[PDB]
Amino acid sequence: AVNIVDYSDCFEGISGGAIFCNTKNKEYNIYNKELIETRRSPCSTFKIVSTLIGLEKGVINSKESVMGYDGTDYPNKNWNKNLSLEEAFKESCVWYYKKLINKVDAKSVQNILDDLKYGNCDISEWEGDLKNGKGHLNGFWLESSLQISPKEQVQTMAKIFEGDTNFKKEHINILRDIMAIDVNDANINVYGKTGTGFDEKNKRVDAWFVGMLEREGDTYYFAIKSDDSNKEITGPKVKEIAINIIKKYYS
Repeated sequence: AVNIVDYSDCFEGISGGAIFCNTKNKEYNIYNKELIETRRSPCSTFKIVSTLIGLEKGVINSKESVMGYDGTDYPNKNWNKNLSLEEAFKESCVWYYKKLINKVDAKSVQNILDDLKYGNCDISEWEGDLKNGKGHLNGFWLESSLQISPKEQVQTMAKIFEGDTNFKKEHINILRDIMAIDVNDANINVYGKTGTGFDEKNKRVDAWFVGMLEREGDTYYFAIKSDDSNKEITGPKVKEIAINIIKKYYS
């Protein structure tokens, strides 16, 4: 079932959409249906799935796991260390996740994405958007071949966290741990991942916050997405919007 809602009062004039799905019923609450059905690059929200792939394949094993930092200099101080999975996820550290995924064969990734119904499941540009000049800081999930709609993101999150995929429960629990966020409200549990990209062809941001809300035995899977022309709109900004929606409409 689809219920059209209006969350514009939480978007602060930023263009976008939101979708929330409750496990109990079959209700999707949808703000901006056209946008919620449009596939876009997941950007760093793909780290939700790449973490699970790495765990399943044994590239990493726990929230402490490391990827063998080699000393390469980066502008973000927190990337210049042998950071753990938990830290790499929270920092959105591209080198860690590029190295992780490059230890996994493409057929294994293809089959996992197919089974998750992860959007277009298109990994045909493995090295990513090389025209941007960033070299190895690139991949199929970053403004490249792989695209997924906000609705598909919510459907994928629900399958993962309701225990309906092939991934091990222990691995799902690691993801829950590293996705947990502080929202200054002890009576809900919010989990998610930001994503920040720019679609150069259409001159619009791909700014995401995707995750899950737990409130008194109810669970909602959500995806908030901006497509604003304002290049200053980032994943963290959309996360603020998501929290305002949760506080106003999901309390």
